[PDB]
Amino acid sequence: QALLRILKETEFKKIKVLGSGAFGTVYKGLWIPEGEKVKIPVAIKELNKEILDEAYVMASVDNPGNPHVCRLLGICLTSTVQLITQLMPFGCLLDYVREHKDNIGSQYLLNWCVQIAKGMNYLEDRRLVHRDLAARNVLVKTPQHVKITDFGLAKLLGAEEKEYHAEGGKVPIKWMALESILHRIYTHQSDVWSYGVTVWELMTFGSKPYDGIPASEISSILEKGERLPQPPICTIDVYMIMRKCWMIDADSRPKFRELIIEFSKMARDPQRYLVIQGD
Amino acid sequence: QALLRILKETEFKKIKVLGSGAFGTVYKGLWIPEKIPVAIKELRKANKEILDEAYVMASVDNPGNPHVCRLLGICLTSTVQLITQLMPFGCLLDYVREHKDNIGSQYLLNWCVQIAKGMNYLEDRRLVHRDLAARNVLVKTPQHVKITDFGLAKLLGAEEKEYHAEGGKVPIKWMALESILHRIYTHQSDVWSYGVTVWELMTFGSKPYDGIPASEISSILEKGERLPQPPICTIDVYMIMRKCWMIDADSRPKFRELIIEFSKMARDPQRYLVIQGD
Ligand SMILES: *CCC(=O)Nc1cc(Nc2ncc(C(=O)OC(C)C)c(-c3cn(C)c4ccccc34)n2)c(OC)cc1N(C)CCN(C)C
Ligand SMILES: *CCC(=O)Nc1cc(Nc2ncc(C(=O)OC(C)C)c(-c3cn(C)c4ccccc34)n2)c(OC)cc1N(C)CCN(C)C
Repeated sequence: QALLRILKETEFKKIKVLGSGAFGTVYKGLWIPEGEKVKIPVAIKELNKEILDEAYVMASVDNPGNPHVCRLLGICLTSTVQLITQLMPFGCLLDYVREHKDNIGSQYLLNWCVQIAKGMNYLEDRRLVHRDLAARNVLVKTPQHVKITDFGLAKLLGAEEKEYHAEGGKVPIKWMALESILHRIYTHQSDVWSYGVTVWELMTFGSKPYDGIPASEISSILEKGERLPQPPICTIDVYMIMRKCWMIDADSRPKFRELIIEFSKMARDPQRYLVIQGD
Repeated sequence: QALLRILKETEFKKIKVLGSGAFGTVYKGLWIPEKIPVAIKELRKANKEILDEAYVMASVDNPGNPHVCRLLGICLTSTVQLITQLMPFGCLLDYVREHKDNIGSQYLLNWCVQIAKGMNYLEDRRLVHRDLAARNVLVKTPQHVKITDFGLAKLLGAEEKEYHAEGGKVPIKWMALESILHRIYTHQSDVWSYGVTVWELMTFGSKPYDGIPASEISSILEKGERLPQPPICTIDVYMIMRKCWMIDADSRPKFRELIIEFSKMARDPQRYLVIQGD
């Protein structure tokens, strides 16, 4: 059962903004849980029922949870409902690879790939479809430990549902499976597609997929059989997995469970699968 | 609207290097169509950026403004070269260092008017410079200065109000707080930079936050510390700069207000700037 802890607005403080958009504002804050004497660094999101949906989804997958998925800590009931979450202090992986591009060994890159798969596999075990997997939404607790984040679009599938039919826009395209782009169908297999783009982002140390290409042409370009180029550091074995994730046939794409295994093999001998200058 | 002139590379030669770095190399040059002194930028991703810089310079060329360096055209060769007008006296950052002791307040405040006039034209043209600084203001005559270096400039779409960066590299000590924290950029973020630039002119070319590393500036600013009042500045002048450095972007002066204010001060230079020898 989904069980949301309600926090009092006197329990926690916003220290500073981390990011903002029309998705709302995310602050770093500190939280003293009532009846404890310690400060907990936390992230706080505020802007309406979308936020409650988000909270519900996060709490549905809380038990028994996974170390590679961000946990909801609770919610607060002000004018606007606020999401209180764990804080990943090193920021998103997108920005981390761009900033430390020249220090990132092959061990770390394949390690992140495994964790992301581990996290998404758990989500799938819990019948959750994320719908917004990307490197911007993989956050760094420590360089050695990353976590999937941003459940704003995430959906839970019922017992006899295999897909989710979406209604409307507000979806990032260059990360979307073709059948999501054309039919607004989303499944575990569509999240696999996104996982491919994500690994791509990591392997290019944070290049913008389909750069310069307008979003209006992507379904066209993908239908014609164009995909993201092989990253320089990637042996052909690595780039093959990515390519599998972008197959037209959803069921032909790898399953997160396989991805865990495959990347675990590679991470067990990283210099054999990625060629990075300085390893 | 925007037009790009392509010029015959064989019509000119690089006479000497004016300066260079990781941004590429600028030379003095001479264009002989069929003699015009010119300045020439080339480099060693980077190739796309120099075309972006050309596009942006071309996008604001008509009608242009006297206080904005115009793109004359591009040359093709192995790599794209940007041909600009040449400012024969160099950047203002240097000029106020090398003439510390012989600058009428009339000149100093005039330059602040012209800088603002150029920035306001850019703003009308929906361009955010992103790199305003004393180094990026060049002197054509003592009476004529121009904004330069569109290496980072960005245009806004008809219903965009801000530009969101990909991080990269940026001059932190000239940047608005919302640019350091959230890497947002607006005309009002340029107003911050203008503040710092005027600061550098008033201090005859001092290094802003000289000594502090760049990693610690956003803290100083968050706390509410700013650059010190310069010796030659009355309080009216310093108040102007300080308004540029306000946390609330929409509470900074607009370039149109800076033109008005500094023109007023220019009409009576000694009242606003105390300079020994005037
Ligand atoms: C890529 C930008 C980024 O993520 N930047 C960033 C992020 C964070 N930490 C953090 N920790 C948790 C959460 C989270 O799960 O928030 C829930 C929704 C309340 C977030 C976060 C989630 N979303 C959707 C965000 C959007 C924008 C910004 C953050 C989030 N973020 C920190 O913690 C210190 C810093 C940080 N930095 C410093 C900004 C850019 N650097 C990467 C350079
Ligand atoms: C402070 C450095 C400086 O600007 N020095 C300098 C500048 C110039 N003239 C000049 N004229 C035009 C341009 C220009 O618009 O170049 C475009 C991008 C092609 C430039 C110039 C532009 N950038 C970005 C530069 C970077 C470094 C150097 C110059 C530019 N510069 C001249 O022409 C006389 C001389 C000059 N001096 C010789 C260098 C130092 N003295 C001022 C002390």
